[PDB]
Amino acid sequence: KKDYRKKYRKYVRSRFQCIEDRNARLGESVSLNKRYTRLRLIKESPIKMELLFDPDDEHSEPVHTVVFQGAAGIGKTILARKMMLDWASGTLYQDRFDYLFYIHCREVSLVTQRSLGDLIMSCCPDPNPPIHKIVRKPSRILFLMDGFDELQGAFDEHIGPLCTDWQKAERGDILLSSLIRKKLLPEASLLITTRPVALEKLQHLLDHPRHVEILGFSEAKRKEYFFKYFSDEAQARAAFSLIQENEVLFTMCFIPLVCWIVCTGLKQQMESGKSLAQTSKTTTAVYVFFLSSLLQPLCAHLWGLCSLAADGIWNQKILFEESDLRNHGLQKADVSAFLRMNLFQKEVDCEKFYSFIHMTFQEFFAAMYYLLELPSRDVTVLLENYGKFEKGYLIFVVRFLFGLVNQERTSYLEKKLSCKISQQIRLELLKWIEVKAKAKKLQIQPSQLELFYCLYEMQEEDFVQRAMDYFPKIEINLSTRMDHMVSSFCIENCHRVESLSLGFLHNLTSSFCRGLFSVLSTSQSLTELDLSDNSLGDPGMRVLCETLQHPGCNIRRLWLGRCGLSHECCFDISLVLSSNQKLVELDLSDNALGDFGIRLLCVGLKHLLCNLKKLWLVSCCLTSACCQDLASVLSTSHSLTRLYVGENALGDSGVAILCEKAKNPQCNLQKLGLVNSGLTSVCCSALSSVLSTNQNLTHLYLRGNTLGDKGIKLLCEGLLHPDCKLQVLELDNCNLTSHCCWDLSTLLTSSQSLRKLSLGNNDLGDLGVMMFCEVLKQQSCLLQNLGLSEMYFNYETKSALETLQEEKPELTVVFEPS
Ligand SMILES: Nc1ncnc2c1ncn2[C@@H]1O[C@H](COP(=O)(O)OP(=O)(O)OP(=O)(O)O)[C@@H](O)[C@H]1O
Ligand SMILES: CN1CCC[C@@H](Nc2nnc(-c3ccc(C(F)(F)F)cc3O)c3c2CCCC3)C1
Repeated sequence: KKDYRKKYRKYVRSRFQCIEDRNARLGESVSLNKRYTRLRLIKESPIKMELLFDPDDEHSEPVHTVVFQGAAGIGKTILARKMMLDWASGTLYQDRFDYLFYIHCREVSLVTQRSLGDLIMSCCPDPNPPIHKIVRKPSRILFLMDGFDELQGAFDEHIGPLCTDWQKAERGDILLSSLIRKKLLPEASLLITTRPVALEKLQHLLDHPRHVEILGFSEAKRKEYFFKYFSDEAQARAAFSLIQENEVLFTMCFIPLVCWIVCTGLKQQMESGKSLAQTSKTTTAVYVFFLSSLLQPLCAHLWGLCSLAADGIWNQKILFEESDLRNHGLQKADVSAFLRMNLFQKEVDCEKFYSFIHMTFQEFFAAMYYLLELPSRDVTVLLENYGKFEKGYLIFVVRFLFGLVNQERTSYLEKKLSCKISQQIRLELLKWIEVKAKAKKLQIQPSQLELFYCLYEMQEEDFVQRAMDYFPKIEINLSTRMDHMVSSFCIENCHRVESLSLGFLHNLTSSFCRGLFSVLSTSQSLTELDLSDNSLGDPGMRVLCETLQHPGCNIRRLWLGRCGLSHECCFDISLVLSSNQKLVELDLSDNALGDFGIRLLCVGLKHLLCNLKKLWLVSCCLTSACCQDLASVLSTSHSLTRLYVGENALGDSGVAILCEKAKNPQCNLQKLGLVNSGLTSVCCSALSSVLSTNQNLTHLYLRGNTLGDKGIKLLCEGLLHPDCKLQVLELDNCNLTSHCCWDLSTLLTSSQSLRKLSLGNNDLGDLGVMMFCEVLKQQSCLLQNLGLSEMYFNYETKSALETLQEEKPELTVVFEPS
C-alpha cells in the first residue's frame, strides 16, 4: 500500500532544519540551516559533496567508505547534517540511496549490548518500521557515523566475535567495528567523520577508505558570516572592521567555532551599549573573554561547573543526567542561566540529558579546575594520560592550561586561580616540554608542532625562549595559516636551533611563507636549511634567493631537492652564490635545471667570493652540451672540490671534456660522481689520464656505466700509475666479466693507495673471486669493502671468503652475499 520511504524522507526534512538542533540558543531561536556556509572538501584536489562514492580514474573500483577529517570547530557535523537535509529534499544522492541513517556517536555507548536497532531509533516516530523490507536491502543505504572520536570509553579495535546478522545483540563496541569493517550488512555505504588524531585507532578498521579533508572559511566567507549573523548591516560593518583590524584574531576566525564565539561576544556588547572591545590573540584569550562576559553578569558556581566538566573528562561522560548536575550543587538556578546564555544545552529532542555547547568548552573548564582556589587535582596524573584515546587525548585540556598559567592576568575568572598552584604547574609543564622535545621519536605524543601551539598560548618570552632550548632540530609540516603564525612565533624566539626542515603541504609558489623566511634570515644559530620534496616553485625560490642575501643569514648548507625548479631560478641562485660568502653546500638534485640552467649557474660558480665546495647536479636533465661550462668551473674554481653529475646524459663525448680540464694537476677536485651517465669503455682512457695526473682526486664512482673488461684495462693503466692517489673506486654493475679479474687482481696487490674496491652486481665469476682471495693475502693495501655483493657463489667459494675474513682481520668486512 503506502510506501515508507516518503514518510522517512519527510521526517528527515522536518528534523534536520537547524545548525544546533538544540535549545539554549539565546532565547531558543531557530538558527536555520539556510545560514550554512559551504566548506571546501579536499581529497587527500577539490571535490563535491556528491560523487564521493563514485569509482575513480583507474580500475573503476567503487567506494564504500568515505572518511572526513578536520580540526575541532571546523564543522564536520554540520556538513553531515546538511547532507541529511539535501538528500531528504531530493537534491543530493536522490537516485542511488533509498535511506540515510544518521548515527550520533556521542549518544552511542560502548558498554551496553544491542542489536542493529539503530535502524529503528533513527527512524520516524513509528516504533515498528519495515526493517525486514526495503530497509534491509544493502547497497541502497548509507550510514553516517558522525563523531567517531567522540565515542566515550575505551575502544578495542581487535576482537573475535565480529557479530554478523543484524538481528543479533552484542556489545556496542563490537557492533560499531562490525559496521566499519563491513562484516555487518556488506555493501552498505558508510561515511565517517573524525578528528585527525583519532585515526590512530580507526586506520585498522577502514582497510580501504577514501580520505577527504574539511577546510574552514576563506576571507570572503568570513565576511559573509558576519553579515548573515548581524541582521543590521551597520552593525555587521562595525563587527567586521573590529575583527579585520586584528590580524591574529582574523586568522583564528578561519575556524567557524571561533568566529561564532567572537560574534556572540560582540552581539552582547552591542545590546548592552558597550564599546565593542575585542583584544584576544590566543585561543585561551577568546574562550576566557566569552565566559567572562557570560558568567560575570554565574561565577558563584564556577567551582561546581569546573568539577562537573573535570569529572566528565576523567570518567568519560559527555551527556549529564539531572542527578549528575544536582550532585555538584548545580540545580534549579544556574543551570537555567547557562541555558539562557547558550553555554549549556538541554538536548530537548526527545531526551533529558544535558551537555556543553562544545567539547572545547568542557575541556576548557576541566583545565581551569586544576588551577582553582574530584578524581585527582594532580597535573602529573593529567599529563601522563595525554597520549590516550581513553581520556579523549586531552589536547585542549593541556593546551588551555598553558594559556591559563600566566602572570599577565586580569579580573573576571582569571583572578580566581591560585598563584602558588600556577607556579607549581608552570614548572611541571616546562619539564613536560623538555622530555617530549628531547624524545624526538615516532609516537602520538606532541610531534614538534603541538608543542609550538602550547608555547604560542603561553605568551611569555621568559618561558618560551627557555622551552625552545630543547629544540636543536626543528622538523615541521605546515598546511594552514595558523600553522605559520604559531611556528613563526616559536622559531623566532629560539637561539639554539641548528637545523630546520619545512614540509610545506597543500596550503607554496606564493608569498604565504614570506613571513617565515624573513624570520629565518635573522637567525644566528641556523646552519642547515632543508626545503626538499615540496612545491617550492620558481616564485618561491626567488623569495628565498632574496632572503639568503641578508648579511646576517648564516646559512651554510642548503638542500633544494625535488622542488620542481626550472632554469629561470638559476638566475637568482647565481646572484646568491656571487654575494653569499657563507654558503658551502648546495643540492640541486632532481630539479629541471637543463643545460641552459647550468650555463647561468656557472656564472656564479666562477665568480670571486663564491665559496661553494660541494655541488649536486644529479638527475637535472643535462646533456653533453653543458660539459663545456662545468669543465670551466672545475678549472677556474679553486673552492669546488666535490661534484656529482650522475644520472644525466653526459655520455662519452661529454665526460671527455670534464676530464680534459680535471686532468690539470692544479684542479682541486677530490670527489667525482660520474655514476649513471651512460659512459662506455671508449672514455676510460680519459678517466685514466685524470687518475694519473690529478693527485687530488680520491673518490671515483662509476656504478651504472657500461665499461666491460676493456674499460677496466684502461682504468688499470691509470690506476697502477705510481702517482695515483685514488682511495675509493666503486664499480657496481658495469657489465664486467671474469676476463677483467687479472687486471683487478693486479690492482689489489700493486696499488699502494687504493683502500676500497666495491665490485658490485656483475658476472665477476667464482674463479675470479678465488683468484682475489689468494692474492689479497700478499700484503694487500685494501682495508675496506671489497664488494662482491649482489652475486652468488658456490659452497667452496663462500667458504674461502669466510676463511679470508678470519685469516686476515685487517680487512674490515668481505661482505659475502649470504
Ligand atoms: N559551515 C558553517 N556555516 C555556518 N555556521 C557554521 C558552519 N560550521 C560550523 N558553524 C558554526 O560552528 C558552531 C558549532 O560548530 P560544530 O558544532 O559543527 O563544532 P563540531 O566540532 O564540528 O561538532 P562536534 O563536536 O560533533 O565535532 C555552530 O554554532 C555555528 O555557529
Ligand atoms: C596536535 N596538533 C598537531 C599539529 C597540528 C594541530 N592542528 C590544529 N589544531 N587545533 C586547531 C584548533 C581548532 C579549534 C580551536 C578553537 F579553540 F578555537 F576552537 C583551536 C585550534 O587550535 C587547528 C589545527 C589545524 C587547523 C586550524 C585549527 C594539532
